[PDB]
Amino acid sequence: SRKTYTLTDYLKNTYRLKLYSLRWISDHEYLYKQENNILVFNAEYGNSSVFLENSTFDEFGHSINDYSISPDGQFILLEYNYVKQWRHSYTASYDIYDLNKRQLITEERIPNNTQWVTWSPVGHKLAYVWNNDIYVKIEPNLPSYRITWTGKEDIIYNGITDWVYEEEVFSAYSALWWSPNGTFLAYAQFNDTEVPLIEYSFYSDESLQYPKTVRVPYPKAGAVNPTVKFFVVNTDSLSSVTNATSIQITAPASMLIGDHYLCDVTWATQERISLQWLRRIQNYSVMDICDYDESSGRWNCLVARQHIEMSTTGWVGRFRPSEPHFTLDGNSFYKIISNEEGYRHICYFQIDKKDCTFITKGTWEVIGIEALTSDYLYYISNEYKGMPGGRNLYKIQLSDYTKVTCLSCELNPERCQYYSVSFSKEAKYYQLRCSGPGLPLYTLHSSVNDKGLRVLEDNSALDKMLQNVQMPSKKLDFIILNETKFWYQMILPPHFDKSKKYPLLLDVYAGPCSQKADTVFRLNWATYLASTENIIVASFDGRGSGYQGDKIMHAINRRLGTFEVEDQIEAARQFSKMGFVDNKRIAIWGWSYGGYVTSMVLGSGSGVFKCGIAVAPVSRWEYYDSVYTERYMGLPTPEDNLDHYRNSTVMSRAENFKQVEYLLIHGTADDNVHFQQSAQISKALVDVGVDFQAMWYTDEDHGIASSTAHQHIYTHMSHFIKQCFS
Amino acid sequence: SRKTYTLTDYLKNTYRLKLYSLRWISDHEYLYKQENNILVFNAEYGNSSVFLENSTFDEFGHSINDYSISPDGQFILLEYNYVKQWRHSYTASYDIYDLNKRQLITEERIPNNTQWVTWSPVGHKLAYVWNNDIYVKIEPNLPSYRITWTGKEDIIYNGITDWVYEEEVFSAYSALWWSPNGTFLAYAQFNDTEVPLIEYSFYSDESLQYPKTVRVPYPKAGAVNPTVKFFVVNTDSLSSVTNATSIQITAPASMLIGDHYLCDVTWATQERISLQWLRRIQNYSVMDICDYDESSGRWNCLVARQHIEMSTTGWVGRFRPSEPHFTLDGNSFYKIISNEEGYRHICYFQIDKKDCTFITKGTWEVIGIEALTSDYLYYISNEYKGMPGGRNLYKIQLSDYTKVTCLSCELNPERCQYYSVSFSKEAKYYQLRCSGPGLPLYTLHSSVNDKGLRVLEDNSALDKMLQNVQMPSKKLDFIILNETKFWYQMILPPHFDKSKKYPLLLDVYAGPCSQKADTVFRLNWATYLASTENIIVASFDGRGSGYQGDKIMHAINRRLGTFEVEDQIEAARQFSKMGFVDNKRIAIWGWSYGGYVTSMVLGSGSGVFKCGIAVAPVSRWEYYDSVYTERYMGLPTPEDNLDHYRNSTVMSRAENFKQVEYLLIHGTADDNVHFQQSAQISKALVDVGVDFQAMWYTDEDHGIASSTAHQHIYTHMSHFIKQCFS
Ligand SMILES: CS(=O)(=O)c1cccc(-c2cc(N3CC[C@H](c4cc(F)c(F)cc4F)[C@@H](N)C3)ncn2)c1
Repeated sequence: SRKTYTLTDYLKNTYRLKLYSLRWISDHEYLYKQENNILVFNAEYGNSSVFLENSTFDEFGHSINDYSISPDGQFILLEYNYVKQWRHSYTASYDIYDLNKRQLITEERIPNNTQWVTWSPVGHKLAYVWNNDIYVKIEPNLPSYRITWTGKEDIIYNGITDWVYEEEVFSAYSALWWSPNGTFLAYAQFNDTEVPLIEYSFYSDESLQYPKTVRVPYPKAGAVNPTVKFFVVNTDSLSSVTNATSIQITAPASMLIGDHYLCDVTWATQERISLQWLRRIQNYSVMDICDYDESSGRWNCLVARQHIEMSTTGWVGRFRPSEPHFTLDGNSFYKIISNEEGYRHICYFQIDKKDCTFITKGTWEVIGIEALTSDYLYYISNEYKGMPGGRNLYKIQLSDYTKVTCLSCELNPERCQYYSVSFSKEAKYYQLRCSGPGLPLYTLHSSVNDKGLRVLEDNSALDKMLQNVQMPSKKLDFIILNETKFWYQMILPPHFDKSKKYPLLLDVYAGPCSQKADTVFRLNWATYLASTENIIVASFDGRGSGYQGDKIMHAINRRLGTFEVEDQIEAARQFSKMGFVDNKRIAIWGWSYGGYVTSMVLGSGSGVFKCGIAVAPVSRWEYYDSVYTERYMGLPTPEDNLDHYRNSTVMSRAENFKQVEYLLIHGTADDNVHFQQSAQISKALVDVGVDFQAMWYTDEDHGIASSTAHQHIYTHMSHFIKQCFS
Repeated sequence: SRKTYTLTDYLKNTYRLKLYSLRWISDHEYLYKQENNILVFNAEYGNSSVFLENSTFDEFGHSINDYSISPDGQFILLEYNYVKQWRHSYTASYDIYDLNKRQLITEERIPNNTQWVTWSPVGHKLAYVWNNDIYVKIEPNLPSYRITWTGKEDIIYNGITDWVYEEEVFSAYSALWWSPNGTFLAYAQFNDTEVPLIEYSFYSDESLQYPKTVRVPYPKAGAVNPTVKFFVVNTDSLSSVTNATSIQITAPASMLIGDHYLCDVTWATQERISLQWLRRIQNYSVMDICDYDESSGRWNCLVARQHIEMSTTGWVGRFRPSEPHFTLDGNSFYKIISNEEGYRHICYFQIDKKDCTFITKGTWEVIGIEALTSDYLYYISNEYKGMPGGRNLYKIQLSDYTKVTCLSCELNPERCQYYSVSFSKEAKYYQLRCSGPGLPLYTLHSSVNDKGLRVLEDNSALDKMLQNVQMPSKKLDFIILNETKFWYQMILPPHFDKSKKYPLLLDVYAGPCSQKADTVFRLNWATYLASTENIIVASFDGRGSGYQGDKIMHAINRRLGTFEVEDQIEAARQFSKMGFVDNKRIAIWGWSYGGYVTSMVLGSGSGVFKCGIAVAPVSRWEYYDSVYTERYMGLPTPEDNLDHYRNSTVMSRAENFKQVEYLLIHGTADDNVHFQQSAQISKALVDVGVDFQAMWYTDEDHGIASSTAHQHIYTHMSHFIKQCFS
């Protein structure tokens, strides 16, 4: 009949998904963006006077990438000149516009090439980082006070993360934290002095005669890590003549004995800062809780307020130890930690009592703690219907742990089983974001007794477009192995017919704590392959997968490249038994870690897979970075785990690629998984006389995300699959 | 019927071509190597007592890759620890073995990592370069005297060439020249101080954690060139206490006005050194003739001894100004230079008279002056049968220029049309090397009256094997354009049938002064394509091609990427009208410059070519080196030829690759045509949404010549072609 979801569609983005990106500026109001004008909305009723006219900056003289209003309500920060660096890092330019006097602030402006700017959480105080140094701006139109003086490009970082900390521990460039009322500014300092550099060519525009060598501090597994220091400064007692004292918090002694990280910093009260440290062996983590000493002017990290979080069967936390949530007085906190049963749940801690009390339990896990009031703790979890791929909002009554309510489960069960939530400032209102299996739906609620105020975005437009196009359907379900359920999804072509045999693509990640089998509604390349090309795209969450407890997640501890790949092969066989699957036509592909799994599967000699694609794969663990690799693999030394580092490379599997058709893709400017890794793969396959397909993407990093390269690659991959399959 | 010439054959070298590599040690004798033992032969009769036993060095303790006997006859130099650098450069270790006391000399030995070693042309004196400095060894058993003290790695070169001089001017690492009796050692010094570096990753064995950045001094078109100086030292008057005086020859004044090169040095007598220099605009070259002054102890380059060689229609000489050949007394010389008519012929010059006299003329060219006696000058030319693809040996009578004899033309016309020659020390005997169209044939002759002494290698073994296998035949011929003939060859399948339509591959180089249409017998990848796969591989020499005069060769002066690609397009079209050519199946491929012409041709939107392959192409001229690019293109400046530099890139033709199937291959460690060039091509084709195949070869340079990579690339290319063709 009518038209399908085509490749063009995915690349040219013809079927747009609507969102409702709001930002709460108080407990009663938010701003909704546009392409035109920031408007302000009243949560109770829905009325909305325009916040600031779209005309304000047509004759500003620059494209303005981003906006950011001070909490005072008195100023807008204006981001422009944005120059992307890593995943989160970038530089930019900045002007401050005073809402009151409808007037740009021109003197003492924030310098260009600024790495990071942040308001204080109450007033209009500014902290910005520039050339690796921290600067504070008490009033927007007044001068800046320098705070640190040791900023050195590529060497000493003040208030910002180095490459590895950005990627692997904080997930952010920022490494400064204001105190709740803005007296204190706490910051981290990282030292890359002795860290080796990864170096690679960047070619740029045709006009550049000589390729430039980019070089970045980057610790590969086992190499010299960056050192970290931590400080706090009073932003009220700085003068402009005395340079300014930063107070160092040190230790703790359980970390100073050897290599360590700082992995969490969370303010508690005006004068309590909580810090989490984690040993290089990411087995053992400590929480410190330090009060300010009015008297001495230094910070007391009182012994006996410290909290050990360890693991006997793996690493601490999902990717890092969880974040604590402090009650208003700051004398107790909730954080997610692993059960005695293996499951991640909420513990109630009293700041000077080591024995925490679990407030939630069960064979399911808590994803994140969303909000804390005086009577209710708010959280996302996968409890509903026993589906680890579902997400819902719950509240637990702080005075009776038996009384927990689902706030999202029932609003629309057929449409909505994957939720996320955004709360107003004292949590009197919340936006719920449903994201599947039906169309994304955005709605507004008031907390007083969880009354549904109104629908913010229903995507009815998209719904109207998508009824004249033959969409694929999705199936979530589980298969059993060794008395355990393992979840898996399948994207099914339209008019699916279980009496016909279909080609199957296995879409894999399989990295530690991953989940490819869930309820989110996704409009992507798989949608095209199923709808236009009649392929079954399938993903499977085997051992090492997350959100189902530690017996699963920790099965691959110290053993990457074993069960997770044994399980993906396992999945394939199982689907090929299902009757609707032509086993002469199973393929497999993955990006990143998924590339690694794919490669490792193709090299296994399973005989299951006719062909496969690996995009920007890891090829041996020693090439990837310290913080990530070590988390799961330990150190690549004889005394520790060198042996399995060695025994788990793609290269050693070279000879078995004779049995398969392989496509190896990689961007030359990958700062994350260096091209080196695909370079060693090809060298291996050349060395043992195996033919394969390749494609470098010049100057593209780990996302190969540019407009045209994104289109080129997907076009290229479609061609390879279609040929493997027709 | 029987077996064909298979791919495995070409790659595993199953049909071995026998050579006869001899080295003349005198006028009466030569050494023929083996895998066994160096024997000595007498040219007159052919008897041969073993020179030095094979067993002398089995218990040596190192693999011995090369040998070199002092002229004295008293020593052998033994090369080992060979470590390849660029095309000609390499390091090595060396031991000197005294023939007479049957004993290796072990004190004062030549240091390892030696960059170059050379005998004196008479005694047993040694000159060697180590750590960019020159050392002389009067006796092998005695200490070395240092000559230069300014050797700095990649900065100051003494007695050796930097990257660009090695590749583009000298075609050698060597930059010293002994005087004919060995009193004087002349040397060049190059200075790379302010030369930009090309930088790239080399990955090495899998064990290496971080990729190393190789970085080489490399002038791209328009960049800062290396400066050169010239010196001469007397090796009889060095003491061991006074450090040793090198006398510098400078100028000429017509060169010092700007950038220049040194491009030839040839000794004339014991006390005359001839030098050729060439302006950076390679339009205008000067020869200096400098005599040693007994009195002052310096060198007079007396003007009115200098000889200008220029070009009004292009560049000086083929790739460089030709080498002069001095008569015994040193008061006259012969060199090849371009006609009034445009053609390359021999001029007789009297060292202090400007007006040289042509001793040969005609619509053919002289290739190289082979030898000069008192009554005879010997040379190779393509005069026989008007065939620019033929080579033959001629002698011209010095006393009557009308009397010139062909010595090679007639020995076997059917089999032999491509000759080269090696002469004994006073030219009393010559070995002729016939190399096609029949099988390579090696014979010995005596000069006295050019009598054929005997056949040294007929390759009858190879002939016997090759009569069991369906080989392809080859056709040489010409087409006419613009009232000019232009030669072309075709490798034709066995059992060729003009009533059948075959797929055609066009094998292209087409670079300045190239010749792909010739008489040489080649056993390579085209042989397989024609034999096994029934493909016509054809090559064509259009404009810009050499050995046919300057009308042709200089047609692409200041205009690379024009006529040479228009002419390959033109040959294809003409071939496709020939009747036996399926024009739904014409392909094209090239390496280096040929990769560039290939890409340029595919981008042209000709509509002739279904598909193509480019190996390691140039992509825009500003990316390739100064000496070569500028020779043909001038300087990439607004005042000069920037406009056509820009107007002639592959990238700008990106859009047109939508119409073809493209395969782009490049080695990541190409020091010659930097990867950068293919990286910019792929970027352009991604930018405009054009699909193509690629393959990088990690750590392979311009030859992609290592055993495994060679095999992999040709296999990969046969797959692409087979597919484009069935
Ligand atoms: C006759 S001589 O005195 O020994 C003698 C003296 C000087 C030079 C040369 C000579 C050089 C070359 N080349 C071959 C073409 C090479 C080339 C061209 C190109 F377009 C590329 F992209 C890459 C590449 F390697 C060129 N770099 C050297 N060929 C022949 N002769 C020879």
